[PDB]
Amino acid sequence: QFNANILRNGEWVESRTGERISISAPASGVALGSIPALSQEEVNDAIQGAKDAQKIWKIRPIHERVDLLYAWADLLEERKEIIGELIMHEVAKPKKSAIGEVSRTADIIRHTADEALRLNGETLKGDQFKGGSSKKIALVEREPLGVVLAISPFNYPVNLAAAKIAPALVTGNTVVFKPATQGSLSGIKMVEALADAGAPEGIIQVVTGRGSVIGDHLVEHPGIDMITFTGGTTTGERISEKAKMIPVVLELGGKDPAIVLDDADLKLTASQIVSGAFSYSGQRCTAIKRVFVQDSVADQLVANIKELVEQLTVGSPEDDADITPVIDEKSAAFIQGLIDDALENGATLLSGNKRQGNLLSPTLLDDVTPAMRVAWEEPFGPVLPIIRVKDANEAISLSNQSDYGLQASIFTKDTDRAINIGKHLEVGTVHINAKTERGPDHFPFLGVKKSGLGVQGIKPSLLSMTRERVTVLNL
Amino acid sequence: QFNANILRNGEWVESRTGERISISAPASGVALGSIPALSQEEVNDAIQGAKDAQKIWKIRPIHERVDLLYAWADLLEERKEIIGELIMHEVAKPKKSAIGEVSRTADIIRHTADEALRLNGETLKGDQFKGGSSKKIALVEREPLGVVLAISPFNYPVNLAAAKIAPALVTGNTVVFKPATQGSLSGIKMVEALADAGAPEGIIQVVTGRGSVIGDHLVEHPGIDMITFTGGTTTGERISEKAKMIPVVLELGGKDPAIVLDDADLKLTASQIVSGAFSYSGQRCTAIKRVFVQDSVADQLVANIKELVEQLTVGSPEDDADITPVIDEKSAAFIQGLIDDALENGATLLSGNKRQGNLLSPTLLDDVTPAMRVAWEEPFGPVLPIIRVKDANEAISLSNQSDYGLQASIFTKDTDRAINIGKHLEVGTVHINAKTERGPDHFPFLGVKKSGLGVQGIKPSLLSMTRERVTVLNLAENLY
Amino acid sequence: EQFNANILRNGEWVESRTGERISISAPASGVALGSIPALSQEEVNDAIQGAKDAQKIWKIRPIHERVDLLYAWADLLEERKEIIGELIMHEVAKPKKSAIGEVSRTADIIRHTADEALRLNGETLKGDQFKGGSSKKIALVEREPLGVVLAISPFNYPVNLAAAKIAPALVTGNTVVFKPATQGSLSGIKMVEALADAGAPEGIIQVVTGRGSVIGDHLVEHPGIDMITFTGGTTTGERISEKAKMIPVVLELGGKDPAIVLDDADLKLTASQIVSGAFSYSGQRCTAIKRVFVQDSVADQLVANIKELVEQLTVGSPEDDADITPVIDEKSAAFIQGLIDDALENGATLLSGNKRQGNLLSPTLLDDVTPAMRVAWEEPFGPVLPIIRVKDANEAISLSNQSDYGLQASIFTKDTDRAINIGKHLEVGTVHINAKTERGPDHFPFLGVKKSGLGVQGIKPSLLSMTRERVTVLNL
Amino acid sequence: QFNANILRNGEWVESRTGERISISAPASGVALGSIPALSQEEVNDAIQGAKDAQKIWKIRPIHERVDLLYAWADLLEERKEIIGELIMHEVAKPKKSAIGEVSRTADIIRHTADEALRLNGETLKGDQFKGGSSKKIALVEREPLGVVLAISPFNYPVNLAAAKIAPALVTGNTVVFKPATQGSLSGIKMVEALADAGAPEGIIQVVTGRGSVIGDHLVEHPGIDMITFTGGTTTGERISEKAKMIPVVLELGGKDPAIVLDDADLKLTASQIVSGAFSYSGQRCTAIKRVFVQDSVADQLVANIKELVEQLTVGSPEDDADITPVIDEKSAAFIQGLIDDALENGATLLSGNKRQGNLLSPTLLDDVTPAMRVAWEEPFGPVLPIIRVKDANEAISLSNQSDYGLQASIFTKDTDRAINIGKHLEVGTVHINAKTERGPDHFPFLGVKKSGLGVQGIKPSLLSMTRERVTVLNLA
Repeated sequence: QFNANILRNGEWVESRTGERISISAPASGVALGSIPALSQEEVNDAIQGAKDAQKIWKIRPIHERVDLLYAWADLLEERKEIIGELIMHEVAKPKKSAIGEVSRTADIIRHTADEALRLNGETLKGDQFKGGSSKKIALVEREPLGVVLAISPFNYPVNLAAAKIAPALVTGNTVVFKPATQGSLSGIKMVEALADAGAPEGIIQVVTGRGSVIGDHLVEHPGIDMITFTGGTTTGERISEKAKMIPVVLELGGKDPAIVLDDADLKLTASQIVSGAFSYSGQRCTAIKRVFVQDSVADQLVANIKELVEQLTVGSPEDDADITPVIDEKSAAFIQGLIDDALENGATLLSGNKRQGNLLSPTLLDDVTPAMRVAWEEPFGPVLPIIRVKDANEAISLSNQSDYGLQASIFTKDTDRAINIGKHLEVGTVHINAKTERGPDHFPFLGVKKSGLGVQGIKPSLLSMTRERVTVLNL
Repeated sequence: QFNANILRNGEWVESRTGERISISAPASGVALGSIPALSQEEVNDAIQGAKDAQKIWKIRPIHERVDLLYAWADLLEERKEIIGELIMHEVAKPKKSAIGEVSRTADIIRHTADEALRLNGETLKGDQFKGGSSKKIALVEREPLGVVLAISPFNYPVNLAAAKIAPALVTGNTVVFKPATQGSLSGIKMVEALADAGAPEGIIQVVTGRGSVIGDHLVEHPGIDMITFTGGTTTGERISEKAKMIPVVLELGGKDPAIVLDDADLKLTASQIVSGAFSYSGQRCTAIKRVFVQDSVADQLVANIKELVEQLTVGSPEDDADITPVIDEKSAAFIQGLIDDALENGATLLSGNKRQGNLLSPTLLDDVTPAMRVAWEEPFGPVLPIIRVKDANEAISLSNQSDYGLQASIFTKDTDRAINIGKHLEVGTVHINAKTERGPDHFPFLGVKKSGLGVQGIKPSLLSMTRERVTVLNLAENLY
Repeated sequence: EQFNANILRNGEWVESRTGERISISAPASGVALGSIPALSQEEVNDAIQGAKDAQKIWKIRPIHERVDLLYAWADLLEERKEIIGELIMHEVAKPKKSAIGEVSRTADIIRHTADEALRLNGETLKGDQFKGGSSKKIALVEREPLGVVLAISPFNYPVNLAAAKIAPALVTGNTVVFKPATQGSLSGIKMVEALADAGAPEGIIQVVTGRGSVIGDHLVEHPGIDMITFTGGTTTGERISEKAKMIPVVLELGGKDPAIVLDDADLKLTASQIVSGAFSYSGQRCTAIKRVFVQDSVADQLVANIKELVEQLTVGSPEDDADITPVIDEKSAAFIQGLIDDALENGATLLSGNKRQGNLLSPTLLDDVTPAMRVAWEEPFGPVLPIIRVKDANEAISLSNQSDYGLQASIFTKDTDRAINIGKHLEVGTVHINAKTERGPDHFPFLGVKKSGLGVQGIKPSLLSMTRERVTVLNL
Repeated sequence: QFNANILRNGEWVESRTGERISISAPASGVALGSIPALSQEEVNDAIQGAKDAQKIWKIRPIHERVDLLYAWADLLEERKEIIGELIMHEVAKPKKSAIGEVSRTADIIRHTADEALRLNGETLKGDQFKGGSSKKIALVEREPLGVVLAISPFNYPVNLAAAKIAPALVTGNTVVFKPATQGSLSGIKMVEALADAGAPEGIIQVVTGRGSVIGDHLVEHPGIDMITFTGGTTTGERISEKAKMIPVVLELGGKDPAIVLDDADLKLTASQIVSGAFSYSGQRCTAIKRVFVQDSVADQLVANIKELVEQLTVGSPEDDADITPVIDEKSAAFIQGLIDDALENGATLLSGNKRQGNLLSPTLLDDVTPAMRVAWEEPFGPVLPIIRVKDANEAISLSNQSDYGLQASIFTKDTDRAINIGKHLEVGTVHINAKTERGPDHFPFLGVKKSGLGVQGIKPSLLSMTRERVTVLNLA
């Protein structure tokens, strides 16, 4: 198997404490390896090292740092098959979108380097403001914050790790990197390649273990200058609460509404709804989790959707199944408990209320109501609920009633109204006539309300991991 | 003389609690007037009244929003006499400087407005990124965050209040506004204008009360979408820790250093320091608070500075004096304790240690050590410590040893070295051959470490009051 | 009362040295409105030099001072919108409220121009951003005025298209030699009377007058000129580009904007917009709907709608705000007729108009117009609107792009995604979806391709055309 | 040996005229190869072929365009050993620096493509200007100009070709390309890789022939939508005079001044000046070509300069000598004329005025005056004058009196002072304590006055080969 070490100041080490955590494959239950469970003291060592490595790192010329991201991305790509195999086993992701995770990461890395390389400064004259003297000029550059705490979830163990690391590193920051436990092995092998690519000692520090044990020690630590975090809303809110006096970026849970209207292409609506709701078996923060369909077209759409839900494969990740088993029992019983509240309240089961351990069949539900839990709570599994609506006004109200606000879809041939409906939605991104999604990666990515704080995507990521530095000359 | 009311939902009202708070002048102690003290009922009412008004405000044409700002600024200019003078009685700020405060704010508002109109969107095609879609276009725009809590200090009652309010309203947030209790009667009048200019009902809510009593409910209230604060560093800490899941902008204290080399113009350098440290009796966040002078010129710099300080006038704001009374007797006492510790630890008194009540003679202190408290602690009073240093490297070290990092000044004829030093300083803004200042307001403004959180200025305040709003379309590919 | 105008040079209000003048009349009345000096080749020379000498002292002025000049020039304009207003009404035969409306628009343009220059910012770049580059090098990129700007405006908007070129020139630190149209010099001068009184320094703004045919080529070829901005006919614009040398030339010329009308279009709006767009200021506008392409399917009820609205347009005098007022002159009217008379003879359907009493042409609608007819291509600059019936959008695009012009276009259809896609195939500056064509709002970039123009306009793009990159490289 | 065919519509052809032009290696006067002298009609086919192809090419998704540039650069890199050799023999460019030219070309192309990938549009809203409707929205993208005419010189037969071609194509223009006759073989090979990269038919056309013969027709052809030119000032002015209604960008000659002041670090200065002046034996548009030195430190600078100068290697391009034979005999004689004029007027010869055919020694000249031709005329050869200057004002004034305004250098310890001296200088780019140069290639590059028109550099090229396309949507 894979009994892994962690990177601190350029060497691969274990816990001094000698203790590990076991990592199995969620689909088969089979042993993949282990990771060190690090103490708070080993977390102090990581943080202090990175701090000291940053002072040398910020000084490196900008092209030196981008050359590193480049060398790292090249390495990730030729390891796509292998890092790919690992991811799919570790977190049960279908083989192809798991190999495709590594490629995409490499792409995010280079594009991130490229965009760093053209952050320019700006000059301002004093007198561009009334009063302001004719003879002073402000030179405004961009400065790294210090040490970045980057915490990533299970569902994109490489992509969500690198998308935080890379904009932090290329802008002169150093990183302390905490992968989700399920996902650590893939995080580590990603960092393996960053160091074979010649990364300097201490610039990237990996901390592993008991996210419930070391979690706060990381988030509250004085050596941490900024935090990037992608995960659940609960853990998201605790970080926000327990970090202080530092920039903090959060991308959290979603309950992305799909508003389907009178005059939608129902074939395309159906294809896009399914594809968005059932990708990686519902286990995505950005995904359709809610459909609000006008009554007149409801039956048509619901049959259109049911037909595609029946098409979907369900089985092994090594097979490229559409539906694969969810992450653990915690999750699988939570999903099942959501279908439960729905059924015993009037919901019509249109398809697959089946459960084979962690393998949960693609569940489609009709006649869902405000009264039901599945209407509001992020399941993180392969269950989709359909709500029947009188008009767009009802669809917007129920959209905005969610505490979530990541992305929304509008399906309508009437493009003008679709844009004006979107303005009324309280989310980061609206998608007209298409499924919600984080990519392509150069597009800003954000949620609001309880879905997040801060803005990601290539260039917003770089912008948030730096601050303005001003030198005012007096000619 | 001024028993102010507060604006809730378009109406100038009192508290249902019946209770007021008297505000007397620090220059003497004569009573200027009073301010409502609101309960957790009237605050939640304001937040509700602000949250609901923003649904209509946010859908207004942006051009209508800016006009309210133009109309509000003009009204303030008309009233620079009556309102500028309220400031000088309230926070005891020199008359000319006070009227000048009201002047700068209108400019700030109009320039804020002007920038709002140039807030363009951006478009992105999907295949601008590897494997992305040629037939997708993101319409990226800005969107208001919602209800902004604007908290401001006694420092700049009007200036620093409207500096938060104007960018917030123009981008289509509504505002719940908490002035400093002292400085409230000043901010209130400032608002009277915004309401006179025609402000829609509820877009600007004015809350008033003891701050130590009602401030934590405000900070943690789930109806607030964004906090912007300028005040004491202690209270900043509170806010950052008690808020969560919202943007938070804090502007906090400073121990701004001046570094003076051998190859420096000792007249200009001296003049900049006395201008920047002793302005409004040093009761500014951005102010030269400690000088690191090379000892080869220490004798010469200290002399230059001793002279100009002696030329500063001591008295009442009505009389436009250079040195005015500090805010209250608490502050007065804390400053004296900073002098006494320095002097007990072997510092040199160069100019007036004297004080008359809350009026405190400007104090020059030489041969100050890292051992003395005044070398580190922000006095917020008319005291200036000179610390003799051997070179630039030792001056950086100590400068950087502070928990503060707002602004700095490096004085030298050699400009290449000053840029090279500046890069090594953990501050937001470096001033070559000039004092530190927040102005001009279109310059980015930020402190690092314990000095602040986030960025400001005209443009950067606007961005901080907003978020990306992306719309992604399909494009047709073939008709032909 | 007769306004006997003088022109301003080097801070002084002067006459011609020869004393000779050009009389200027009301086109809608016949009455003399005043006159203008007529200047020698050598008075042109005294203006230009006196502007080169001024510019060296004006570029040094801090930006806020230049901005405060624009702001005070705008204020007086607004304050004078009634007198300047009424004058334009007379001098170019334009409705009263759109005369005043021109002045207000102008004072808004100036003010938005002033605040936009106030926001031009420098850039810094490090050497190693490009591969191989040095990390020690830092470029400070700024913007330097070009020097002396020749601003030439037409009779269309004698104030607005004059200032659209002056205000962005002056505020960035250029000086201006301003050549207005003869018909319109009076108003153009009352505009500069206003810049005079705001406190403009000597030599900053030089007015030159005289017939373009006389003094024009001298002005255009003059080595003292650093940049030209021109608004007028396609003929003159072409000539200017041919004669100008070694300098940025920005031109906005004629247009034959199509309105493309697909079958699924809302037809009461489409007609409403086309009528407002074709017949405003009686068609004498570079940006105007000058030809309609409509699918056969809906061709009949559209043309019926258009015809209804044409018959409600008031015709006559500028003082009573007639929708249609008399064209610019008889030569102007005779060109229009020859275009109508060609269409009539070549087989076209007259639906309305062809009435006239001298200068005052009634609104004219032409159905069944073909590519065989001149009026399908040639800019009439008059109150006539041809309609060309078409099988589908592919033929409309084709026929749109066959024209020499490419200023603006309008696409009327309920299918927005398609209208965008169709627009991308139109060789024009700006495509308007479900709306008429127009130059503004003024912050929108405004330009023609092909024979419609060269270089970009609109508030900001104007600002950039009248400056150039200045670059200081430091070795840290 | 290299009998080049040219590229039309994806086929490799000789001329229909049947005529050819012999190209000889300037180091040895031996035959290298030949090129076709096209007719006016072959130039017309070329223009038409690219006009057609543009309509399909402008349509391609941005990423596809970008992708071709990349494949082209990887092939040029792969090919740097053979193209560099060909540049070396065609233009007598020191071996390594010719290869380096190809490496510089690949870097410029890749970066260009990357910059093109980052061109984003902007949305403007109606009421962003006073009066504007709240309910409409302008989408503003960049649209290609059409067919670009790219004219390149001899001394960067690839880098200065590609710097034009690369951003033309990527933003969706097509290119008609006139390389210098001397250097036409390098270009053809540069283009061979582009075709090998899979450039669709007609997006890149190569026209070879006498600029004296085919140049005028080409520059005046209405199929041409833009011209970009690097060469002499005399051709540049001719081009600008003759072209019309299209954008034109010129990079012309220069006489780059080095100002050396009292506090100058004279070691660094000497170094910077000899490196900047004598690269490619002075056969560069940007290069220090005159020195204004304060007479207080003059004798010392010239000594330092002399040591380095007498230390430059003189010989064949194959041997990587610093000083290589100049381009042709015409050149060698125009240079001889300038030395003679200076000596025959008093100047001090401090280092060689010695020849072997076109192989000239680096000549240094002291005691140069504003009366010698070499004070002013661009030598385009290994000759450097030094002028004794009282103070900075003399330095400034003497700099500006020149017709050229490309770049300048300021040497002094006082960096504030070097900035304000920079301000008062009428040039494109001022370099503090460093030589003049075009690079790094993302930096804005421009001449003013007789030195240029418009702007180059990576991103500014992209902007100069496109224009705004507006689409106004209506959400009400």
